[PDB]
Amino acid sequence: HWGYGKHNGPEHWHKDFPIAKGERQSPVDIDTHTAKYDPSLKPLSVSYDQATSLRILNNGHAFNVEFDDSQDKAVLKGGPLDGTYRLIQFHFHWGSLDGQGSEHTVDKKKYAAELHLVHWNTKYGDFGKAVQQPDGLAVLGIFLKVGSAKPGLQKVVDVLDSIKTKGKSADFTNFDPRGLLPESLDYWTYPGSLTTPPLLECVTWIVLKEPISVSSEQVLKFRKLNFNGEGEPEELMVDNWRPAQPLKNRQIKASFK
Ligand SMILES: [Zn+2]
Repeated sequence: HWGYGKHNGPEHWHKDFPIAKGERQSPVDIDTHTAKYDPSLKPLSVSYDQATSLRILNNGHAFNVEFDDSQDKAVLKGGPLDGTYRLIQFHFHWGSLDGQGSEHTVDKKKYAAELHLVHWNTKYGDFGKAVQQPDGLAVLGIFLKVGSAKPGLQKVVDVLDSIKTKGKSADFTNFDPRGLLPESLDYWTYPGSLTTPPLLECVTWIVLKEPISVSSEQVLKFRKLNFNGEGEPEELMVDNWRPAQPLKNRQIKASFK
């Protein structure tokens, strides 16, 4: 099945998911001189105070933190969105070395990792129907550079040991996603897709201009995870990012001058 190896990585994905070569694929590079400020954009509203995290899981590709979405407890609205989107899970993409790991880039600059908070449009009722609509999902992407440690990331780092291999999960309650945001909520936005198969075109991306910093010690622990299952030959979970795709007919908008 797909993955990030030589034989089943991103340049093979199109054979099983032809949308890989579609018109609205992600990630892309953000060319800051071709992006345009849009005064019509509103400030993002992140309301995560009643978030209820439930579990963390290694899915062989990656680790996801899952949240209860059976109600409007942790939502995103405003920004370029119409309506309310509920938080369902977050996960990261990272590299084997600090000079790579992000999926988006800025002026071709790569960051060490990138966090994706995934949300779906509650007009559609459940996540499964959201992924059949052009405005079904919203993903908030945050870059990570290596520097100072991020206190709010430490509880995640500390449970990784227990979901080392594919299929392992651990109870992960009362984690507050607010500890992962940067100081500013200025952003870029563009219509795209999920970045792992099935690659569905259902996403309004909101990529925050300010990165968060993590320590070298924190990122190191993500690289000790495994793509394989328990009792199989060890393959470290590193470089699980997809290379930038063609912008094609799309415009990137910025919320800031
Ligand atoms: Zn992602």
